[PDB]
Amino acid sequence: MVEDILAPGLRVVFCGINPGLSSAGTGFPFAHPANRFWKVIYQAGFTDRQLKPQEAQHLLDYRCGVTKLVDRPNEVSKQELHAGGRKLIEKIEDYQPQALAILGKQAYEQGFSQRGAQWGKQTLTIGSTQIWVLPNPSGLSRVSLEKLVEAYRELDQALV
Amino acid sequence: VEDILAPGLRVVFCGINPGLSSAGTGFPFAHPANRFWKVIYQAGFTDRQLKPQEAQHLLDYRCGVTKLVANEVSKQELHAGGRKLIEKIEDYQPQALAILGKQAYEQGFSQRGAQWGKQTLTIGSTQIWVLPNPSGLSRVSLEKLVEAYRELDQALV
DNA sequence: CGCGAGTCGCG
DNA sequence: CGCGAGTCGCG
Repeated sequence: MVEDILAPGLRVVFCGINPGLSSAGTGFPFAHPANRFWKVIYQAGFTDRQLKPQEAQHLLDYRCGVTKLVDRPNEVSKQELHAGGRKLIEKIEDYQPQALAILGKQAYEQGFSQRGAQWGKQTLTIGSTQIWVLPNPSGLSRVSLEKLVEAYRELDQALV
Repeated sequence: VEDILAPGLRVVFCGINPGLSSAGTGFPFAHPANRFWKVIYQAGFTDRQLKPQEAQHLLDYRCGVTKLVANEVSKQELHAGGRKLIEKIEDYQPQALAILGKQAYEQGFSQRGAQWGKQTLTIGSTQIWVLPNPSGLSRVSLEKLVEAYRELDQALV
């Protein structure tokens, strides 16, 4: 499983769903060649160039962090979503960055026991950290690149 | 993920690179988003949609599974795989070999400008067919997939 | 990872 | 004018 990339004073902590898809089977988050995370954050303006999975630690230099809401074991059901939410919230309470972005609607709905959640900014918070639900970048996410960039861009803008 | 081969097979489905969880359980086409099982059922090679765990059962339908080869590949690697592959097909020499990928066949078999469908090249008596990969990452629509496999199934009568 | 694309750059 | 190119971007 991939290691967290967290610290204090972060502007955003990007939270992935499952601990992997090989976008973790290299030790680097979002390493599967078909994952648009890196491209999206560059284009959304969180970074100045498209980092490479190998350069994941460099995210800190942009005051960005990466984590996942599940940590052990294809499927991925409520069982593990709520449990992960718990460990997750603790981490966010620890480093409490400006915003947490969950890369998945239904995953946030589950992991955080919310329902009928809509894309974007949530009202719920973890201490002062804001909670944002953004569409996952995976190549298996039928979301178009444009909708993706537009969604992340908004978060980036909002944090000014 | 281990081969599922034997003699007298009608078709040996050849995947490309079981990297995207397809072999993440030891089973073939194991990722929940892969349409292999659904496509072969709907194309008529089997009578029900098998589950990855039931892969060995393919033999009961005179079908076999194999592959060409830490997330992507190399030209050397594909030609190399073609070689080991052809040997296997020469061994069990089934009725037809279906390569699940255009560019993969073009490479692994050093062909170029290949079009979908039946190829003229053969391995002994085995026919060679290039069909669109079923992965959930393959932008091919389910219908085009079913129609493509169906043709192979029909042709083998 | 596998797919489409062949219009575009060149002598 | 005809020819060759398929790597490149995308979900």
